[PDB]
Parts: sequence; structure tokens; C-alpha cells
Amino acid sequence: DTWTGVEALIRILQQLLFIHFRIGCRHSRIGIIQQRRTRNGASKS
Repeated sequence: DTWTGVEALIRILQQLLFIHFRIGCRHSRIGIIQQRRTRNGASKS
């Protein structure tokens, strides 16, 4: 084994997850963009 390369694969995988929480916070959950987005309850019905 060479464990520094295995470690380097899990450091990119937790960075892409950190990125998914930062971009998903400014998409869903801005100032009530979760229950009411455009229509109240469903997204658009």
C-alpha cells in the first residue's frame, strides 16, 4: 500500500460534499425557498 494516495482520494470526496452544502444553501433555503418556492406548498402546481 501507499496510504498518502488513498488519503488524497478521501480529501477530494469531502471537499465535493462541502461544495454541495455551500451551493445547495444558496439554491434551497435562501429566505423561505423550501415550502414556498414560487407556489405555496408544492414548487409549481
